[PDB]
Formats: sequence, C-alpha cells, structure tokens
Amino acid sequence: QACKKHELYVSFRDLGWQDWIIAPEGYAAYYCEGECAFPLNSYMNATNHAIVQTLVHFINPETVPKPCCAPTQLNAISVLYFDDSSNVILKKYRNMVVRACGCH
Amino acid sequence: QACKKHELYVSFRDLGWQDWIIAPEGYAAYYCEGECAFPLNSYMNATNHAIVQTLVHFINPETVPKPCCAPTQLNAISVLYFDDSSNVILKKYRNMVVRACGCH
Ligand SMILES: *[C@@H]1O[C@H](CO)[C@@H](O)[C@H](O)[C@H]1NC(C)=O
Ligand SMILES: *[C@@H]1O[C@H](CO)[C@@H](O)[C@H](O)[C@H]1NC(C)=O
Repeated sequence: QACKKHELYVSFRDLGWQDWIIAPEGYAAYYCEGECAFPLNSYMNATNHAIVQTLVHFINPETVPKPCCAPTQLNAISVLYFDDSSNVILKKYRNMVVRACGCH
Repeated sequence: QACKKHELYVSFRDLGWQDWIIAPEGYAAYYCEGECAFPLNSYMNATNHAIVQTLVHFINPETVPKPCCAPTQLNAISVLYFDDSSNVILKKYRNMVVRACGCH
C-alpha cells in the first residue's frame, strides 16, 4: 500500500483512436499509487521537502496533507498514423509512459 | 479545490532544530494540494500521461485513480549553524521549497 509503480495497458480502441492509427494497437502506460508516510524508505525517492511535509503532518495533521505518490521519470511513444491527405506518418508523443515513481 | 500551491511556514522550533541553527529561525516551505480532474486547465501543468490517466479514470473509475497534485519545481535553502567543534558553518539544503505545482 506504499507508493510504487503499477501496470496499466491502454488500448487505442477504448479511447476512440483506432480510426487513423496504423500501429501499435495500444501501449503499456503504468501509473503511480500508494501512501507516502513514515517510513520513507529510500526506494520511495522522497525529496527533502517531502520528508519535511510528512513530519509536519505527523505533528499536526490539520496543517498539511501527506505527500502524494507521483511519477519521477517518463518516456515517449511513437505511433504510425494516416493524416487527412492519406499520408503515412510517424509521430512521437512525449511523457506517455511512467518509468519510476516517488513521494515528491 | 483544483491543484495549486499553498502557504506553509516551517519554524525550526517546531521540528526541534533550534539548538544548533544560528539563522534563519524558519522558512516559507509551501505545499501542493487539490484535484486533478477535467478541466485540465494548462496552468495545472498536466503531462500527456496525466491527460490519458484522467480520461481512463473517467471511462472506468475502478481501473485507475486520478493523478495527484505534486511539485514541478523546487529550490534550496541555506542555513548558518554551529557544528560539534563550535565551528560556524553555512550549509545548503536542496529541494526544500516548493515553487510550482502540477498534475503529473
Ligand atoms: C525510485 O527511483 C529509482 C531510480 O533510480 C527507481 O529505480 C525506483 O524504482 C523508484 N521507486 C519507485 C517506488 O518507483
Ligand atoms: C505551472 O507551471 C508554471 C511554470 O511555468 C507555473 O508558473 C505555474 O504556477 C504552475 N501551476 C501551478 C498551479 O502551480
């Protein structure tokens, strides 16, 4: 239940992009989820600011929430599609995949 | 109630650091909080991955949570303190202050 990376496959059919994409038919997108509380194991990649916020939360929970589990690194995907003039084009979409998460 | 930056002053006395710090007596730390849902106004600095995750959440909420509001930029502070041999030293602590937030 601690902050970590999870699996998530995204199908272009579910989003309604199947019409003009030639390949791939979907991709492994992943997602960050879980608690950012003590112990802030090093693997959880907390910043100094997160350590401070988690301590403040411990001292008076009304003053500030716990940090949130979020992506610390992302990578692009490339898709092959047909434009409106029937051209076949390769398009790069940046920040589409989660590679690592942390309490930031 | 949307994702934005908030005020948070942190006093070294509340954390028990007053013993050896010469200056300052605390600092403006800030914190990110709020919802990451449509509309993802541009000011909310969402990544492509967050847009995709928010859409997936809209299509079946059981599959994935909404993105979380987290810091996108942080700055260091410098403190003046007395070490165990009574030396006066200037120490820099990185990633201590939140400057901007987003749905990441
Ligand atoms: C924290 O970052 C490192 C990158 O060195 C990564 O390998 C690790 O998986 C990250 N932790 C989590 C929980 O995603
Ligand atoms: C999003 O990032 C920009 C930096 O260009 C920043 O000025 C803005 O305040 C950020 N938004 C929020 C809600 O913090």
